[PDB]
Amino acid sequence: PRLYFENRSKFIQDQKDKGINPYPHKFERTISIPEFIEKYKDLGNGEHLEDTILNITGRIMRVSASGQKLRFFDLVGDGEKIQVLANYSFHNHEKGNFAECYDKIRRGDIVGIVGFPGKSKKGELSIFPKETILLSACLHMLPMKYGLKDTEIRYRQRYLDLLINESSRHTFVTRTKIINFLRNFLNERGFFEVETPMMNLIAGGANARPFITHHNDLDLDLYLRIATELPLKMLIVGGIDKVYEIGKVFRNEGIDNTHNPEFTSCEFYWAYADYNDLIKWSEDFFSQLVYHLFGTYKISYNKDGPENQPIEIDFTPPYPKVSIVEEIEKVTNTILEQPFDSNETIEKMINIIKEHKIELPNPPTAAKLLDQLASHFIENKYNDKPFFIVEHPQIMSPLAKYHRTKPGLTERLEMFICGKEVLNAYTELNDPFKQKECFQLDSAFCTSLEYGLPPTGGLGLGIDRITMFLTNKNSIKDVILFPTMRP
Amino acid sequence: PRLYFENRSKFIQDQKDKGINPYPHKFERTISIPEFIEKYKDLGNGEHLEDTILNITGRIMRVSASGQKLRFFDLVGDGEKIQVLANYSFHNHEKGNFAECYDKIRRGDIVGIVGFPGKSKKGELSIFPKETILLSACLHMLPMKYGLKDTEIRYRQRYLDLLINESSRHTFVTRTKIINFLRNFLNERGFFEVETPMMNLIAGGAARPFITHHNDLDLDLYLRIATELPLKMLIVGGIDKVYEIGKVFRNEGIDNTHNPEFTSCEFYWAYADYNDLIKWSEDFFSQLVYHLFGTYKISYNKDGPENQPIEIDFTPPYPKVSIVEEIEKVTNTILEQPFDSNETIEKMINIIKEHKIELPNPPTAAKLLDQLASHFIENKYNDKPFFIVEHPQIMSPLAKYHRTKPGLTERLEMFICGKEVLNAYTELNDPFKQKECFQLDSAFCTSLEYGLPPTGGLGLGIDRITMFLTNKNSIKDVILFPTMRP
Ligand SMILES: NCCCC[C@H](N)C(=O)NS(=O)(=O)OC[C@H]1O[C@@H](n2cnc3c(N)ncnc32)[C@H](O)[C@@H]1O
Ligand SMILES: NCCCC[C@H](N)C(=O)NS(=O)(=O)OC[C@H]1O[C@@H](n2cnc3c(N)ncnc32)[C@H](O)[C@@H]1O
Repeated sequence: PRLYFENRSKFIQDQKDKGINPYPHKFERTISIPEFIEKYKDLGNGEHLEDTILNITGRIMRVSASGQKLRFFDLVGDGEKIQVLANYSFHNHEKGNFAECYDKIRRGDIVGIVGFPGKSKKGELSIFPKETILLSACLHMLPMKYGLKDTEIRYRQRYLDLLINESSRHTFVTRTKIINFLRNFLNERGFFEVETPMMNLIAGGANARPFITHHNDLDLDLYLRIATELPLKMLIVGGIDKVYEIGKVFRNEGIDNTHNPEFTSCEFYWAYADYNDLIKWSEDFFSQLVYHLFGTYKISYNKDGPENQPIEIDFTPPYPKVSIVEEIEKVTNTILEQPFDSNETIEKMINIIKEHKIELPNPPTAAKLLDQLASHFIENKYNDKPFFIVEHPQIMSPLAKYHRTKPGLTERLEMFICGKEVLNAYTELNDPFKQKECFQLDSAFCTSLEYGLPPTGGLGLGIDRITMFLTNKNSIKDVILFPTMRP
Repeated sequence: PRLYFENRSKFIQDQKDKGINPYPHKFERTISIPEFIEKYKDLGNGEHLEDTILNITGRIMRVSASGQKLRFFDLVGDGEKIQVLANYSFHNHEKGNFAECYDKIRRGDIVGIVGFPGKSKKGELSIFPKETILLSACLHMLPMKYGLKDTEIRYRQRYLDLLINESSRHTFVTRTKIINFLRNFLNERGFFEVETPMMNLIAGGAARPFITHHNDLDLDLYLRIATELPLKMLIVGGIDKVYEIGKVFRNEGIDNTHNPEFTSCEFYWAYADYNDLIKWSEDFFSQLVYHLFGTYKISYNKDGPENQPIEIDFTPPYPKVSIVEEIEKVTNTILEQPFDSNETIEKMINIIKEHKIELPNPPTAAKLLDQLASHFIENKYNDKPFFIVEHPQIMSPLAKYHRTKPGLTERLEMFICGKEVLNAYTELNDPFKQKECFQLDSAFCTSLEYGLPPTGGLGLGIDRITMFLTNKNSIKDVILFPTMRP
């Protein structure tokens, strides 16, 4: 109970009162636990290297019952494990009673050890101490091997999740491996990474309620970025022809499984590229990244929870392209004539929505009805492959350049994986006269457009959702180390 | 005037009325201007390769036609330039009048060229067009180099600065190279990059905060002032070498080593102490400078490019100066502990008054000690970087107590020309000794109660390091879009 904490705390003072330092300043270890496993895993059973003295550190995770002369522990570090085998005959009795010194050790204690490497008779690789020193004590009782499935402890105290549940470490290692692979993928193709402001006087290139915060001395209100699209395109104007940013953005809406207040986005802008360049980019990149992580283009994913049978997602390129308006017009068996915000085709969409018992949009704007219609009739089209929804109407894509053969449409693409969007890209609108809100946009961006934005293609990736799919998670809370929670 | 803009706009609409697209969608180029220069730079003077046909794009930066059949242009991309030599005799009259088509071009227009490589008789590397298309017009007059030394246009329209001042490009390339070098340097050493949250409930981990309201939780959050706390929690969780490079926020005054957001890199290194962190700083700064410059000694105009430069040598080791001992030596006073006693407080206020230092208005001991070091120590060395070390425990509430000198901590701070670029220490890991767990929050404190190994942490100021390494004396010159008033 809380008695355990009280008792370990008082134990700590007792050691201080005997002039022992239960938190020493520095311990020079010679080798990591992984390095140890690598160098000594091929020893023979019962074999010892009793003249090779090592200093090693780790956390005690298992304490097995005292024999008269032998003590056994599990020691872990960097997500790996060796055994401690403390034998009375090898103990340097000059530095204290064997029994009392190893009786102090508790599960969760961090120790440093002076000893030699060797194996059990049974063959277990272990370090044989001569001396072990407490280095930092764990004052509470740690959960047991499978005792930590309570989500709240894993998110409000992720150090425990990282210590107990083997998988979580792999999940965040895989997250970093993905961001590394993305950085080096853009870097090898001549792209140039930059940092643009988190605070501005306007929210950027999407639609979302912002976070407001007050700069005091300047007595102004600033808004957290909802995207990076605008300053990065300005940098394209400045002749940084391949540019990207990997960092946080903020959107002040509701938490769910695919949506967190702050999330990690990566945007890139690519001068003289277009829609088709970006299609191939996405095919290239997801296929290579999956193959880089798994040795295959096929992975398995628990779309409907770990309680249910998973599905196979195949990242083999090319992926399918589905035209949003045409495909809605084909599934619904109706025809939507432009303008899409006609009174008549707005009412046609609203009748599709009422007839299929689909919820209707808070304001029934054409863009929001088309969005809802795609959400119900397309976005779960393919669940065994990523696919692209393409050629969105101009009324849904205020910064996408107009389609070069299909009037009213844009050269835009979104990629979906199990029906959740991971990717948003288009041929960038670069005619300042056609960006008709220059008469969530600001004059600095629009003015920059008048200096000549070359024909460019831009892409934005949801890093969190991609990580979810590649680490078999159903909630964004499992790929963010410190998800934000209600108290 | 603005008349130039109005006329360029009319020109655009007139091309559109004549069925010409002045913003085509896609131009498929064969080669970049850098690749062009690298590939044809050793052609002979006056030589041509008119049977190898290239597509290339760029920004037209010079438009000095001369002759009614020869037109000369400057073309830049990716920071490099070639000449465009448009000769009537190579023009494809089938795609439009030569003169008519080339009269349209203006300084700033982005264009695509179909042509062949060669050198002029003078030897100027050039693309020779058969066809030139407008891809995106520059509707404004571009300023020339002289025109852009106004600080405000460089900060308010950095695309201009990046187009006109080739200094600027180099600066920002250098900042990215610095961050690359740092990421690679940590990764090679076993370090694990993570992201920890930008908004927290606690004000921060190390100044006033930015407040903001989270709507879906009816809550107020604070932008992080440092990454120290969650990263130490990752050490508790067994990520024994961890780091983060991102923005932190400080709601304070704008001065040219101080911006509301700036880029920090903090790492935590389990089983390392103060000494490991000194050695790390020496290795990193020496190797980084050598990586960028092929030497350890750099020039830097501390007072601007108008005054004389000074030399900084980064060859290791750097000097270590112990703060209180040094203040005591210069002031010829003895500040004995506790440093917040009335007695020593008035010694320090007497020194401030006697030397006419401004007094820190909440005159705490920590503030005073800080003001004293800033006045007597912090610009001791300006020819070499140096460390101020062993700060009093009262200035360092998360630094582990000095293992031999009572009342001090195992902390270090590195200064270059008297501005601090990193702050590091042996970490305080005894929960009982962090005497607020009864700036900090309960989450961090409890996590200390689960066992923080002996650890050493370090924080770097990325912007300031870049300032010194790109010869700037203002932070706004190393930040692409510094915040200004409208
Ligand atoms: N120039 C073309 C588009 C540029 C990027 C543009 N700013 C944009 O599309 N942003 S976006 O639609 O928000 O897409 C960002 C991606 O990030 C992900 N995303 C978006 N909102 C969230 C939220 N709320 N949580 C998590 N992930 C999110 C998802 O993958 C999106 O496709
Ligand atoms: N456990 C060790 C401490 C970790 C780092 C500690 N959190 C810290 O010192 N944070 S910091 O004070 O913000 O310092 C980080 C560095 O950032 C730089 N810095 C600090 N404030 C600013 C401001 N405002 N602008 C620019 N650069 C700044 C300076 O180089 C500092 O040494």
